[PDB]
Amino acid sequence: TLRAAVFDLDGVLALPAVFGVLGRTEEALALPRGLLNDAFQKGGPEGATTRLMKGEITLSQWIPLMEENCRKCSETAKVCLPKNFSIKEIFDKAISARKINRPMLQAALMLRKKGFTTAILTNTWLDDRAERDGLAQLMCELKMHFDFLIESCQVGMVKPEPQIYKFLLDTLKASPSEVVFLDDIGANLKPARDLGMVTILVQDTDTALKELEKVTGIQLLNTPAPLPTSCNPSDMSHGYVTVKPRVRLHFVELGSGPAVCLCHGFPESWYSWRYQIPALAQAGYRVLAMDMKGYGESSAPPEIEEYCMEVLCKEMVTFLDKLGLSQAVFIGHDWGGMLVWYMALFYPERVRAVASLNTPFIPANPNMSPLESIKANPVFDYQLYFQEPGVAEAELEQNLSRTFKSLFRASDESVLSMHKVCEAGGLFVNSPEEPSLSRMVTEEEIQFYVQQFKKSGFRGPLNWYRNMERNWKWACKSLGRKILIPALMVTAEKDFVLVPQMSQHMEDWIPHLKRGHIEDCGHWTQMDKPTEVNQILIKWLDSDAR
Amino acid sequence: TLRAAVFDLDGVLALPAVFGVLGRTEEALALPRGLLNDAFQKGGPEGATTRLMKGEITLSQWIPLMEENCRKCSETAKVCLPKNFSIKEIFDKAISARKINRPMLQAALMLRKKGFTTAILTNTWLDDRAERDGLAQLMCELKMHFDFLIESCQVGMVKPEPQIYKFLLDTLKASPSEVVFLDDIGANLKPARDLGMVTILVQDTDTALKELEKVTGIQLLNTPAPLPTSCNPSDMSHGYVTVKPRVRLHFVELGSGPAVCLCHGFPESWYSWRYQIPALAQAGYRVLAMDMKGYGESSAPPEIEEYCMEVLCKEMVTFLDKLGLSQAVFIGHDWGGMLVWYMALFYPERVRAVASLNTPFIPANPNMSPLESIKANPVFDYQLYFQEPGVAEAELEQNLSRTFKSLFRASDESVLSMHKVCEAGGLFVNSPEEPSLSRMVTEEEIQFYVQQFKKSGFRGPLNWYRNMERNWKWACKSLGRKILIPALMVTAEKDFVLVPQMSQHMEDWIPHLKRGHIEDCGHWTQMDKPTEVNQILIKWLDSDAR
Ligand SMILES: CSc1ccc(O[C@]2(C)CCN(CC3CC3)C2)cc1
Ligand SMILES: CSc1ccc(O[C@]2(C)CCN(CC3CC3)C2)cc1
Repeated sequence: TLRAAVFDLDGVLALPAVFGVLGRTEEALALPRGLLNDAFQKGGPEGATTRLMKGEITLSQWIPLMEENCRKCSETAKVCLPKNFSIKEIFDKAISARKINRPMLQAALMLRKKGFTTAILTNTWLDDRAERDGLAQLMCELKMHFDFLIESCQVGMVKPEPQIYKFLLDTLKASPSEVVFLDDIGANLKPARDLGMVTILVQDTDTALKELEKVTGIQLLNTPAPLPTSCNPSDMSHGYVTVKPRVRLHFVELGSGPAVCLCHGFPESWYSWRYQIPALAQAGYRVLAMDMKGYGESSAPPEIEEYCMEVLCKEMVTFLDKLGLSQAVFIGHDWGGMLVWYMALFYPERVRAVASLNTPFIPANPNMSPLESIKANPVFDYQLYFQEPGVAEAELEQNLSRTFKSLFRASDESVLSMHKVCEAGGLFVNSPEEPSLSRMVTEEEIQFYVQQFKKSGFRGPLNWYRNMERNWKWACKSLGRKILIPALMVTAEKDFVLVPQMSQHMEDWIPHLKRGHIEDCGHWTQMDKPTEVNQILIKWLDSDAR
Repeated sequence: TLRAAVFDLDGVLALPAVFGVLGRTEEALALPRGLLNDAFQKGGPEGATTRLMKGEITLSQWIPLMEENCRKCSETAKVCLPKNFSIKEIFDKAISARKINRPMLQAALMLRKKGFTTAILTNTWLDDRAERDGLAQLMCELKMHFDFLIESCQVGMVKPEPQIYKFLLDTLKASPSEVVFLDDIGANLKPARDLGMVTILVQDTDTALKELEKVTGIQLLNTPAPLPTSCNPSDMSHGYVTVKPRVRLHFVELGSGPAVCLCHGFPESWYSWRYQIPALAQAGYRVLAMDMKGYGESSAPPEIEEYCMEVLCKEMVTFLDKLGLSQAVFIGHDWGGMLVWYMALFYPERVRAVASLNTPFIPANPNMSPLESIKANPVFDYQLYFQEPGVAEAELEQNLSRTFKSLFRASDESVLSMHKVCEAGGLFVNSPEEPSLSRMVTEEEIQFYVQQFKKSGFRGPLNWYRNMERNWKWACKSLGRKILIPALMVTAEKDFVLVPQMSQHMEDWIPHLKRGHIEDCGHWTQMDKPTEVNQILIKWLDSDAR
């Protein structure tokens, strides 16, 4: 009975096999067959390559040794090496060409999700090349998805030596019969076979995966498209900045590159961006996912005025000041999307680019009070219910698990009408006490939101709605302005509150506005359609925001 | 009696005055005198420039209006504008050319250090240009040094309108007679004068500063070179990463750009880098100043083995993994300098560049036990005193303020002989109970170290020394390697423990090694010689580490 899966790196988790370049180089250079693959394994156990693979020497110390082996092999072969020959040039190109074998990673991910312990066992080197980062980046990406990464150059042992297999079994805490071992080199497979492990010789990925599903009894081939990588809260870097004596802002941070500041809506969390964080960091950005003022680990002062847009925007600028950031790209959803348009209008020098999910940019109407504006739309009637301090807090704080389960649902799973909350006298009046679990969330994900809202409740979050007159007067100062910095509006077909048609006039105030649209997508855009949100954001970031 | 100083931005805190470019452009283009300076102020109060300065319109909306004013002014002047004329091109260049007026900032810094409230009052705009970052960067740098920044485009008021001066006085909470106001425009000075404020018309900086010292009674001109900007712990972004179930690492983070990971020595803190953090961020780097394992807000497990170099280095790699960083440049001092060389030797793919202050790279001697090695040097005898668990902890924890005051001293202030700690039987035996305060530190800075060490004490920090045999065996694995990644060795003349001559053989293992040397510098390099450390590090970072 299997409970562990071990994968090789070269030719298994990463393709084309870096090793395959010696044969391709021989053919491209019309050199005798096997000359380069031979100079590579010269001396076997006490040869240069073994010492490299055991960590005795670095890759840059190995290059001159490989060239000496190429000369010696060529002499015996009675052939001359070409004039402009470079082992460095050949290896630099092979390494940079090698990419993650996506379906092999998907299978390893599926096995782990099913309770398998997974590991990478690889014969690798200590890379000190000026171009070492490309490889570091590949390793960092791959490794996060596995329980263990065992590298020959770190353990001082090499495949096929038996000691490395005994080491592998010890780190897995598994008997050989509980382990599938996948390798593209038959000689490196054999000691795992001799010990009694299930082994798979990997040539083409499809056959290898066919052998893997037959052996595990788990479907790995022709499987549905998996969800993007999520965040385990305890594995994230958590950041804290005091913006003023009583106010601190918490954020989760991942990656390197241009700063991307993610701003959630109501009643949410930094965790609402869980599917975006790993993807945006992988795309070459420094992600800062906020707990907005009033939420999670950020400060939640009780006063209404602490939540007017002007104060919220000023603190976000202070946040950038204290972290030492001259700019960030601001991406918001819902109330976060509203803050994001106002960041662009009032602080354009600090906003690299601006993007909103669902929330359109609507200017202030100088000839109509915000109350008179809510008069027009039946959609926004629940916002009047949010006005009286204490009322909505009580209903939303009454049962947290009920609150989040009732709210966080896909377009076809709705248990809340947000209509005549005025007639009804509550958000959950003719709503179930034990709502079913939406297909968008796990019970675990609901309990995270439940745990976050236990600290401060709903006062701070609901106060974002209690600044109508203040926000209107402040917004009226920007009536002569235009948003001329790079901007993205992402509409959601099935958001029945923030409908796509509400964004129809945006081009009048944002002429160069770029757009995205998600079909069959409800209000909770990030978790409803994560794959498409990621595709839209990454494409726009790489084109419009450095 | 003065207690507040107010400075203008253009022509006062930043030079050359962006305004001065209209006259320079006129002369360079042989256009009628004042034509451009005239089109700039066309319409006065309801003209385009006032609306821009009040925040009614953005800089990009203003450019076309300025061009229209240039045409109208040219028509009246009976002159034709040149063929390739561009207001954008002219203003882009003027803004990028304008730099901080360093001696004016120094004077504002000195006044604030003396208890003055300082402010910037400026007529500025909402910059939405594709090149807005250069200006954002200048504002972010300047603003941090002042109590208030008042911008016309944010307050919707403009100099010379009287309302802005009343607003200034209200934000300062000062009566006009308590305020010096410095401006380069006479018309903008007058309302402050009418109200009774001390005013200074600024033409050349020297005369302006002469007027300022006469008026404040504080020397601001010909003053000594000030210390680099330090860190106020409560104004920093604090980060936390769990590297394993029982271990979390704390760090302070500032800036954007390539990641620079700062690693302190014994018995120190992230705060030991206080003079480096603002300078390195200002230089275009993302600074991550660690609390090393066993220190400050980082975890301090009790076990000795938790502090062997192998485990310490593995956790630093995990730290990079969890933050999503493929690399960082590693800069270490003392024990941090030792970790930094080993990071380069074992994880070169993760180390962008490596730099050490004081600590040389010394390879393991395979023919000598670490005890036998301490036998040779009388210098390292105190390390034998550190071996027995509980002994040094008691003496160092006995009186914290005494511990740090006795240790943290310049080369000429030494109260500790670290000799015959074996003969003496303690680190502080013939040492004063109330050591004087070293010129390197304030009482406040000592109390920060005192407060940090109250959490975990000296067990974790002293455990870094209790892994001699383990570190030696691990280091012996790297005996065939060379450090071939960019490296910097910074020696300190007066460090009597980590002497410069101890670094003499480094080139044998690091051939491309770069060097720096600080004269009249003791062991506490960062606070002993901050200005020079910063100059050496920034120069090396800009040349060798992206
Ligand atoms: C007058 S412009 C405006 C419109 C809506 C608004 O509030 C929201 C952004 C809309 C939906 N609501 C969140 C509910 C959980 C769905 C917050 C705030 C301002
Ligand atoms: C065998 S190579 C070696 C040498 C020294 C060493 O320890 C230090 C880095 C030297 C000074 N000591 C800090 C004292 C407060 C001054 C730590 C560790 C290893």
